[PDB]
Amino acid sequence: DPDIFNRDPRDHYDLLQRLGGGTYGEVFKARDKVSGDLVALKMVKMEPDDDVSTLQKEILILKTCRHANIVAYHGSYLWLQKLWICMEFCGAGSLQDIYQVTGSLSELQISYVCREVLQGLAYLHSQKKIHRDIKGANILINDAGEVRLADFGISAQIGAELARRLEFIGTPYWMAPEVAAVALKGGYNELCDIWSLGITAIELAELQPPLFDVHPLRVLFLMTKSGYQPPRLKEKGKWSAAFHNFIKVTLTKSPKKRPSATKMLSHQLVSQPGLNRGLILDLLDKLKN
Amino acid sequence: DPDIFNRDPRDHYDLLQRLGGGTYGEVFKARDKVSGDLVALKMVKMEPDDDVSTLQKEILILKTCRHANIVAYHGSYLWLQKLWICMEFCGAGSLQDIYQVTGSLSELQISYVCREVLQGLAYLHSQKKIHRDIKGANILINDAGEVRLADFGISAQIGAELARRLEFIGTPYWMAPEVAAVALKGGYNELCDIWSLGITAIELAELQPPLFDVHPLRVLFLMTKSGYQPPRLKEKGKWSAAFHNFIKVTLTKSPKKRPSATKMLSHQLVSQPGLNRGLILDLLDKLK
Ligand SMILES: CC(C)n1cnnc1-c1cccc(N2Cc3c(CN)cccc3C2=O)n1
Ligand SMILES: CC(C)n1cnnc1-c1cccc(N2Cc3c(CN)cccc3C2=O)n1
Repeated sequence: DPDIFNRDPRDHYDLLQRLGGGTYGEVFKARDKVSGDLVALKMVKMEPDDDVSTLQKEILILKTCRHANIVAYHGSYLWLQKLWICMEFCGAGSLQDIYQVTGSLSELQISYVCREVLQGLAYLHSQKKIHRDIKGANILINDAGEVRLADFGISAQIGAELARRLEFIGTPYWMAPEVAAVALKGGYNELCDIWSLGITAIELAELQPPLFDVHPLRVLFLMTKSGYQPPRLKEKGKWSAAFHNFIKVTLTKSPKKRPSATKMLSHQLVSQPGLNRGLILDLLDKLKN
Repeated sequence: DPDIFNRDPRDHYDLLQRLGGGTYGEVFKARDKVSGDLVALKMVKMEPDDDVSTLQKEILILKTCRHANIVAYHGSYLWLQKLWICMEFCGAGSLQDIYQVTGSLSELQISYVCREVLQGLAYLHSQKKIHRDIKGANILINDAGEVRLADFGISAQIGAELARRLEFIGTPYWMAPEVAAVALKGGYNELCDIWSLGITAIELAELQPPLFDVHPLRVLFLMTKSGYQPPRLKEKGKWSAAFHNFIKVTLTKSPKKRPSATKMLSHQLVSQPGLNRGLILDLLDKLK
C-alpha cells in the first residue's frame, strides 16, 4: 500500500481496551490523541519472511468499499513487525457479543439486521467481492444501532491462497477444464453469502447455528451428502410465515436457484416498514438493563 | 510409513545413473548388490521441521496398488534426512523419452498405450485414488513393451493440501453446501484423468499436447472460459474415425458426460483384438 503509515500508531492513538480477535489479529479500542474520536485498530503480527499477500488483499477489500453497511477504513500502519488496520469503531460490538447477554433477538430486530446485511452484501457482490464469513460475530453494531459487516480475513486468505496456487500449478496442457476452473475461480460464487445470512438469522433467533453441537468435520460431510436437508427454525409458532419463508429461500441448497442479495432485498421480511435502528437501540437498552 | 527401512539404501544398491526428477525428488537407476536386479530409487530430502504428509501419502498410494499397469513398489528407506522410495525400473523410460527419439507413435501403438493406461486408471479409480498428472512423461515402458503409470507426486500433494486446508478453513456451521463440497471433494473427480489421457493420445500422435506454443497462464484462462472448445487431432486423414471418436469422447468438456475408465475400455479403438506389447517392442526395436 503506498498510503501506509510507516510510524507507530500509538503516536496518533491511545490504546484503551482489548476487544478480542478475528480470523487473525487482535482488535483494540483506541482514541485519536488530537480529536478524541474512537477507532478500532486491528494488530496483526507480521514477521520479515512472511507472505504479506493476505494482508495486502484485506486492506484492498476494505479500502475500495464505500458503503455505510461495511466498516469504514481509515488507514494502516506498518511498525516493528506489526501491521495495524484502522477502522470504524462499533461501540456495541458484534451481534454475538450482544445476544450472549440479551438472549434471542425479536423477529423485527432480526429483520432489520438482515436488511442491513443484505444492503452490504449487495454492495460487495456489485464489486465482485465475496465476504465468505457472514455470522453474528462479524456483524457489528454501533452506539446508534447501525449495522456494519466486518472481518474480511477469510475472504483475503482465500484470495491469497487461490493466487499462490495459480503461480505454482505448473504446466496446464494436460489439465481438465474443470480442474483449471476450480484453480482460477474457487468452485463457488457470491451466493454462498446468502446461505450464510440464512444461518445467521437462525443464530440470532436461537443463540447458536444449526448443528452447533455436531463435530465440525462431520457437519462438512453431512452437507456434501446427496439428500442434505437445509436447516429450519426450531420453534414454529414463535415466528411469522414471512420469517420461515426468508429462511427457506436464503437456505436454497442449489446455488443456481439461490436468490441474489438484491432479489432478497425485495422479500417482505426485509422490505416492511418499522425497520430501523431504534429496534437495535431497544436491544442495547436490554443489554444495560 | 510403518514399513520404512531405517538404513541407507546404498548398503544394498549400487547407484548407476540419474533418471531426472519427478514432480519432486531425484530418480536414480540402481542395481541390487547381491541379486543384480535393477530398481528405480526416488530420493527426497526430509528435514525434521518438514511436513511428512505428502511423502506419507505418496508411499501409501504406491504400497496399496497391486496392478500390472501401476509401477511396482518395493519399499522406502530413511537415513540421514533423506527419503528413498524404491520402485520397479522401466528400462525404456517414459513415452516422452521414447517419442523424442522415434517421433510420432502409430495409431495401433497409441491404442495399445491408451488401453493399458485405462486399465491402470480403472484400477486407481476403483480404489478411490486419482492420478491427476497423466502425461507421456509419467507413462513408463519396461523392456517387454508393457506400460506402467508413475509419479503420484501431484496426487500426494493435492491429497495432503486438501487435508491441511481443512484445519485452516475454521468453523463450518455457517458454510454453504457448495463451499463444504469444494473443501472436502476439491471441486472435481477422477474423470479429470480421462481428459488427461485424451490429451496424452494427442501428445503421442503429434509430439506435443495442444496449445504447446501458448503461454501456460493464458492456457488456464482459455480453459476456464464458458465456451472453451475441447482440442482435436491436427491431421484428419492420417487417423481412423475410431481414433477421432476416442479423442472426442475422452475430451468431453462436461465432467457429468465424460465416460469412466471402465466405459472407455469398451471403446472400438482400445477394444481392438490386435493390441499387444509386440506393438511397443517394434517401437523399442527402432531405438536400438
Ligand atoms: C469483528 C472484529 C473481530 N474484526 C475483525 N476484523 N476487523 C474487525 C473489526 C473492525 C472494526 C471494528 C471492530 N470491532 C470489534 C468489536 C468488538 C468485538 N468483540 C467489541 C466491541 C467493539 C468492537 C469493534 O469496533 N472489529
Ligand atoms: C516418472 C519418474 C520421473 N518418477 C517419478 N516418481 N517415480 C518415478 C519413477 C518410478 C519408477 C521408475 C521410474 N523411471 C524413470 C525413468 C526415466 C525418466 N527419464 C528414464 C529411464 C528409466 C526410468 C524409470 O525406471 N520413475
